[PDB]
Amino acid sequence: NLHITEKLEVLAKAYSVQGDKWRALGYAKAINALKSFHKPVTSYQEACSIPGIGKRMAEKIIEILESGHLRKLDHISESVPVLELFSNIWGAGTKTAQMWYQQGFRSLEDIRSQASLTTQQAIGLKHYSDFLERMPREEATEIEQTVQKAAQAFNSGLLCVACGSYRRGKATCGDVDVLITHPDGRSHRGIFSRLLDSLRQEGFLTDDLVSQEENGQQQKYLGVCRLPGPGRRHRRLDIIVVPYSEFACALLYFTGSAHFNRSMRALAKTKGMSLSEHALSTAVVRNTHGCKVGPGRVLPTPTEKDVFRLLGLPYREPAERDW
DNA sequence: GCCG
DNA sequence: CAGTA
DNA sequence: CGGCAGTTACTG
Ligand SMILES: Cc1cn([C@H]2C[C@H](O)[C@@H](COP(=O)(O)OP(=O)(O)OP(=O)(O)O)O2)c(=O)[nH]c1=O
Ligand SMILES: [Mg+2]
Ligand code: NA
Ligand code: NA
Ligand code: NA
Repeated sequence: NLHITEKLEVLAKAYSVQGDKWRALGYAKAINALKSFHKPVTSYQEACSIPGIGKRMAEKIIEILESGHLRKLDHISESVPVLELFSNIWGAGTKTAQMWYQQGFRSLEDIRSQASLTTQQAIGLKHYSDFLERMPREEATEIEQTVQKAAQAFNSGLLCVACGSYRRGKATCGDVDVLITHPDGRSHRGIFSRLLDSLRQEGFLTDDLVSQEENGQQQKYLGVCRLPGPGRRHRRLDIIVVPYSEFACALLYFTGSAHFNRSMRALAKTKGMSLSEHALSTAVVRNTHGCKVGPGRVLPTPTEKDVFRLLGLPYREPAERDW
């Protein structure tokens, strides 16, 4: 509900690509609140009443109804669409997009022929369209299975779980998030080397984006893969290997959504605790600015439910975390 | 941008 | 580190 | 005034 959002969503992306992350966050929250309410908004007071919507935002919602158009939109820089185009290249963010624009680049052809690309950005440009597409969850299953098969091939005890949007039950997935760990709490160490080389053997992996294979403590692998046969597109792969003791927090984190994690972490903070993909801690010592000064104590969290419990929150199935 |  | 994830 | 997730994990 509420298509007075699609117009704010435009301003949100504009601010975001331009690097004004906080203002963009504000819009994201407001847009989210509107899309989450039960009835069409038709009153200034009805807008301010909504948490996440202030005078400024409501003031704009008023015009969206009293005018049917937002004057602010007719003043967005012409650079925005190009910044969005550029920042949609994997490995390039607002800073790079703005730099390229300042240098006169206006299209991907300009980037391809004149820009100095990092290894990651070159891969992103090579798969520009594929990286903007989502795959049916069915294909995500095959990819997760492909990774699990290669993993359990050298250690049948390894536990592999597809997380992210997949575990949240979404019909399509941006990429495939696979969490790998081992019940014995030690057999997870230094497996990337073997797993990745195995996946490379069968020609499954096509490009590596983030993979510190010289570090025996590598925690993640971000890359590209493709299943065999016709009609197959290059798909993004995200693999993390975590120690069993961090299984719950890691599973919770990797399942998301990102907004859900942020909300949960923000809550933990208001309660003198801290939550991360590594652990839930209590008695955390923070400064006047909120930065974690003291480590506090790690709380035992053998399951996701324990995390919710310790935070005094009712448990939520992955599908109920799709924020 | 919103909010404490 | 800044940038991007 | 000043936080808005994580003292998150790589890259160069
Ligand atoms: C991007 C991002 C992800 N995460 C966590 C929660 C996400 O579910 C998980 C994996 O990230 P993503 O794969 O980016 O998210 P997603 O799988 O939910 O959505 P998509 O289908 O587009 O891939 O990592 C964060 O905590 N913060 C972030 O900023
Ligand atoms: Mg994903
Ligand atoms: Na990008
Ligand atoms: Na590498
Ligand atoms: Na991912």
